[PDB]
Order: sequence, then C-alpha cells, then structure tokens
Amino acid sequence: LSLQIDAAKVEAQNQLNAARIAEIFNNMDLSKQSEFREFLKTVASFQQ
Amino acid sequence: LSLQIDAAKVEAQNQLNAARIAEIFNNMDLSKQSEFREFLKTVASFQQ
Repeated sequence: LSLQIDAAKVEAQNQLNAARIAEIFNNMDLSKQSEFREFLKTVASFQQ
Repeated sequence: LSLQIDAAKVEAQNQLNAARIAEIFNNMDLSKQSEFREFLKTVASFQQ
C-alpha cells in the first residue's frame, strides 16, 4: 500500500519538478529577452 | 512511509521555492524596467 502509493506520488513530484523547473528557466530567460526586444522596441520608437 | 513521504514533499517544496523565488526576482525587476520603458513612453508622447 504505502509502497506503490509513495512511489506513485514520488513520480508525481517528478513530473512536478520537470514541469515547474522548465517553466522557471524558460519563462525567466525568455521573458528577460522579451524585455530586451522591448527596450529595443522603445529605442525603435525613439528613432521613429 | 514517513521517510519517502517527507523527502518527497521536501523536494516538492524545493521546486516550489525555485519556482516562486524566480517568479519574484524576475517579475519584480522586469516589471520595474517595464515601468521604466513606460515612463520613457510617456516622455515620448510628450516629445510627440
């Protein structure tokens, strides 16, 4: 009972970690570069 | 039982901390610089 329960929720946490962690690195870095293209967008409006 | 349960939820909280903390630093700083590009946007409307 506790064996397959705990192993099951262990793998559940495993998809939780792959999911959340990937969301972290991706969303953080890519949103940072979105702020980058946005800075360059405002500079583009300046050149306009 | 309590061993793999508590270790399991410890790593669960670990992804919770990486997730939420990264959300903090990123969203705060990047949204701050969004207020920056927004100030410069209003100044751009002034120059217009």
